[PDB]
Amino acid sequence: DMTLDALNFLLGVEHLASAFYVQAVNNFTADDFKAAGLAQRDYDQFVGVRNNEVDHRDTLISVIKSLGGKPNPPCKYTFPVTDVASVLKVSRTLENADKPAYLGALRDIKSVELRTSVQGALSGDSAHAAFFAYLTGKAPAPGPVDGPLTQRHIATLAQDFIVSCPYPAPKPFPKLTLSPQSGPVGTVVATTCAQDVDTNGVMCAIISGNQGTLMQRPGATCTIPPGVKGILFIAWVRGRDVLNVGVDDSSTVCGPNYFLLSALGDAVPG
Amino acid sequence: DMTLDALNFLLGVEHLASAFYVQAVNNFTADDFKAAGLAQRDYDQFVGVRNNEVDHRDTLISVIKSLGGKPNPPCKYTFPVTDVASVLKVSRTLENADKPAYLGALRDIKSVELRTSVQGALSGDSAHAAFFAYLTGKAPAPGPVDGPLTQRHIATLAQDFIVSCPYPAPKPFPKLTLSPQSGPVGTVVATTCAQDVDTNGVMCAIISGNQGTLMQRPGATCTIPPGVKGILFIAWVRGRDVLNVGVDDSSTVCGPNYFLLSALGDAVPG
Ligand SMILES: [Mg+2]
Ligand SMILES: [Mg+2]
Ligand SMILES: [Zn+2]
Ligand SMILES: [Zn+2]
Repeated sequence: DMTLDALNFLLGVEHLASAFYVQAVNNFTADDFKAAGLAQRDYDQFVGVRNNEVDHRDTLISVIKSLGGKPNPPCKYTFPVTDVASVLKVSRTLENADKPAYLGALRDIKSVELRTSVQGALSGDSAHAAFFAYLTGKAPAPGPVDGPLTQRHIATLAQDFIVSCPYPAPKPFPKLTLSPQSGPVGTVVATTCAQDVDTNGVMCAIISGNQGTLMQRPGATCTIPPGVKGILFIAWVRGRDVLNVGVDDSSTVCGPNYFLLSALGDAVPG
Repeated sequence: DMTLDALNFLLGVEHLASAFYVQAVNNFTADDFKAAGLAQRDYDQFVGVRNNEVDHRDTLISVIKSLGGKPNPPCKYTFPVTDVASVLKVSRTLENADKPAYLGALRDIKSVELRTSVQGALSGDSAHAAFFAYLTGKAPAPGPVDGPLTQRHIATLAQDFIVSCPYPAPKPFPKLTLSPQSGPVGTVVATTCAQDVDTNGVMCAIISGNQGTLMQRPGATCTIPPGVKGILFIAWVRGRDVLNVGVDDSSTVCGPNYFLLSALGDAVPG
């Protein structure tokens, strides 16, 4: 049923993340982290993230089996890892994307006890995201409310890390490149779609956790509007038949991709 | 109904926290934080926490009104604030307690859209907790899964900050003092109840997010068992008629209080 499908979707998310962290711990040591300016405790927490994500994955496998389901296996991955900076970038990207993934999946999970367990893992990924934000100079808590995205939206965020999957996984939309990918309200973002999408009738969809989706004609640019807070997900949608894009992808034509809106807590002088 | 009651309970939690942060920002400046060894970005994030918690409170008020409810007003508070260290201690305490509060309340909230909003705020408080953990030398993500506590358990955690409430709020259990209040597996914790509770038949209840409640006869001491991860909540319960104490307080006789289990990511040399 939809509960099982939601859990298997989260297992796909956690297969990818756990695979990344397991491999990264094997390829990077505390000395590598210290050479990059980090502390022993930061490497230790990184190992803790690995351990926590192995648990998040293994818990989903167990629960799916207990419900009579068939747990998804891992896909084949590719991670753009060179130096410690790139490890932190991939980590931040994965953990930021966890929140909308879990929030979307929780809409479909039917029992109280199951929701409690899954919410309790979301809380953990949220703590991981705050850690990686802080280590990369971004506010660990850039806004009050994280919002959902759909399974296909999450596949779109993850697509550059997936070589192939041995089952029919949620299909991504074309990637939307954002330049720049961070900045304050009023930033004019140049948006480029990986596929030749006709922008006639397209709206920029700025998907926020606190204000929902804000939609505006592109300039192809999208402008960061006032009032939104937290991480933003920017997509192209065709028309406005869908007003709440975070819960309905039926008008999405490119993206979303993440945009790191400036916030109190970002690194600043002094 | 129970949804309204759960939201009003969370509004009590967020009245207390927002009141603390609003007052603390008025009494402490970035220069105070810098004199304590912190950075401008840490003060900025602290202001962001205030802003986020004002939003968490105000959102609950609005939602309760929209459901035809009567939002709880603030209680009268007392916060043990002297220096910056004490600000961070109170902050960490409040944010750590948010997670079980929201997780318990979510068991009672009936609609998909409401749960999405409330889960999205929990995600934010989880990020706040990770920030304050990191600033105080504790792992920002000490375990994989955060677990629930009941409304009365949350009142017990909060009781030292409440002078009075102008409505019948959830009643605390007697405070359980833990010495020490942090340490690794195997730590023997001396536990003292604020009221003269007879320990004949009492069990130590070690309430973990990953393994549930573990119960053992006291020594009055409780020993941290293997296998638990994350923040622990330690209570005295009478008998074992309740096995899952995080969702049923009907056997609780003292506590819980929090215990900061050592974890990868805690401050360590190098
Ligand atoms: Mg994660
Ligand atoms: Mg909070
Ligand atoms: Zn996870
Ligand atoms: Zn809050």
